[PDB]
Amino acid sequence: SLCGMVWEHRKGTDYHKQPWQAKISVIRPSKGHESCMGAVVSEYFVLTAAHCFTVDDKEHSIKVSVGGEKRDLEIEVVLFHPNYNINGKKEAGIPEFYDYDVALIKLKNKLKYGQTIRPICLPCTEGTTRALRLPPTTTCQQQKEELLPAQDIKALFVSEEEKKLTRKEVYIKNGDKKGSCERDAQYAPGYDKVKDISEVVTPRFLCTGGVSPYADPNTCRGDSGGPLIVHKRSRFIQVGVISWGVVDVCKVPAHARDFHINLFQVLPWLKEKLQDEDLGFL
Amino acid sequence: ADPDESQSLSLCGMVKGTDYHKQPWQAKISVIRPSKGHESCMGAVVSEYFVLTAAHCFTVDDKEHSIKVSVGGEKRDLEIEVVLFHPNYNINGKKEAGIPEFYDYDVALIKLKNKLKYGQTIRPICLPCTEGTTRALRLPPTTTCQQQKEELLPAQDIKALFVSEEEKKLTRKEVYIKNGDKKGSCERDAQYAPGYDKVKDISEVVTPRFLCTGGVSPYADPNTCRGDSGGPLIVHKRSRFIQVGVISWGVVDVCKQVPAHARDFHINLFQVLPWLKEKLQDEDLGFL
Repeated sequence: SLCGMVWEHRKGTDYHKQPWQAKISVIRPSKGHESCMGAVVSEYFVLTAAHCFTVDDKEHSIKVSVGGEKRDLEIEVVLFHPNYNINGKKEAGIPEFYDYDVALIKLKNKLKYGQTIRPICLPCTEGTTRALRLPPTTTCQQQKEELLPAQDIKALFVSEEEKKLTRKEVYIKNGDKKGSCERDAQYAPGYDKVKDISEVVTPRFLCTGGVSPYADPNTCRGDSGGPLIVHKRSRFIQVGVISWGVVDVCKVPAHARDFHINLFQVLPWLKEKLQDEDLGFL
Repeated sequence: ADPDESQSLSLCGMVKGTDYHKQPWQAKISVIRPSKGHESCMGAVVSEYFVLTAAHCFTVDDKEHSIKVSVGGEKRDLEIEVVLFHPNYNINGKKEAGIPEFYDYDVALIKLKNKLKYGQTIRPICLPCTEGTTRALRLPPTTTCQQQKEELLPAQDIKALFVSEEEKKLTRKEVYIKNGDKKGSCERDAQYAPGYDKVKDISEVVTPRFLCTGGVSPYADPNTCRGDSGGPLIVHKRSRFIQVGVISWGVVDVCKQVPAHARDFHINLFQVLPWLKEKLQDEDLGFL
C-alpha cells in the first residue's frame, strides 16, 4: 500500500477516512484509564506518545486496536524514546517534562492493510518523497523545508468526540508567531512559576492553537498521542505526535496552545527502530 | 434555634437547595497535567483541616499547582499544606508478582492550609469509632469501637451508599456491601479486573482492608464512575451519615459486559483506624 492515501470512494466508516488511526487504552482497577491514539506507520508498528503508558503491563493492560476493529492486538514490546524522562525536571519546578514524548508499539502479528487499515507517511522516507511527487534527488532537509517551512503551516489532527472521528484543521506557528505560541506554555498545568519557557518547550516541539492567524481547534484528552498531519498532493504525511497543551476545551482562548513532538527531531530513533519495515528512510 | 449556630454546624453526618446542601461533606479533587490526562477523584471533609480520599489519586507530586481541591460547591481551589499517604500504601508493591497496581491501604489525607468554615454546604462526615458517631447512632456513652463496628458493619448484606457525579449534578447511589455469606462471591470477581487476568489466589489483590459492593445479588447494584474514586462509602444509619470506606477500585466503569461480575472495592476505615486516629489527633474528633 501507499502510505498516507485514503479510500478513493465516498462515505464509509471513520476508518475509511483515517485508515492509519489507532486507539490506545491503558487500563487499571482504579478505573482512571489512559486514553490515547496513535498511527499505523508499518505492518508491525504504531507510533504514539510515551506518556500514554502509565501501567507497565503490555500483556493485559494495554489495549491497542485499529481499523475500528473491536479486538485488541497482541503486543511484543513498547519502545520508548531513550531520552524520555517525564519527571527529569521536577527539582526545577516542572512536574511533568514532555521532551521526546514518543513511543512505538511493536505488534506481535503483522497488520493486514485494507480499506480501513493503512499506514501514514513518515518524514524523510521514500514514501513521503513519492507521496509529494518529488524527485529522487530529494533529501531530508528538502523534505523538512517542503513540509515545515518557517511560516504558519497548515496542518490537521484526528479528534474523537461522541464516538465520532473528525479532522481538525490547525496552524503550526513555525514562523514569526512561534515565540508567542511557545510562551503561552506558562499557562499549562504545573508550569505556573516556570521562569524560562525554553525549559518546558524544547526544540523538539511544534506549536499549534491560538486565534491567530485563525481560531485553531484544540486536541481533546483522548486525542493525545495521535499524529499531527500535513495534507499535501492528496496525501497524508505525519509530522508530529500530539503530546501536551494548555487546556482541554472538549473537556483565555488566545492562550490555548497545543504541543507536538516534531518527528523531524527524532529521526535517528525512528530510522533505527523501523529499519526493517521497508519504509525506505533516507 | 439558628441552624448556622457554630455548635450545630460541627455536627457530623447531618443534612431542597442544591446538591451540595444534600452532600455537605463531598470534596472534589483534580490532579492536572499538561498532557490533559487529568486525574479526577472525590473525597470527604472529615474535619476542619482534613479531606479524606484515596492514595492512588495523587499521580503528580505537586501540591503547589497541580492538585485542585474544592468543597461546598465552591469554584475556588484550596491551598494545601501537605498530602498524607498511608505508610503501607505502595501501588507497585507486587509488580514482580504479576500484579501491576496493588491498592492495599489506598487512603490519603489532604491537609488544607486554611480552616474550613462549616456551613449550609460544608460539613464534616462522621468517622468510625468517634464520640460523634456513637451519638449519631443513638448509642449509650459506653460504646466501644468494636461495638460501633458490629453496629455499622454486621456480617450480612449492608445497605450503603456513595455519592456519584453525572452531568454537573451529584447523586446518591444505594449499594450493598457483601459482608456476610455473599462476601466470597463478591471478592472472587476481582479476577475480572484490569491486569488481574492471571491472579490465582484472589487474596493477593483483595486484602482484608477491603469492602466489596456491586453485582446483581441481592440486588442490581450501581457502580462507581471513574470520577467518584476516592469518594466516601457511607452508611445512612437513621438520619445520620457515617463514612465506613474509601472507594478504591473496581472491575468495570459503565457510567456516562457481565453485570454479575461488576464489583467495586473500598478501603474499610475500621482497618486503618490507627492511621486515622493518629494523623487526625489534633482535630477534636473524640476518637475512642
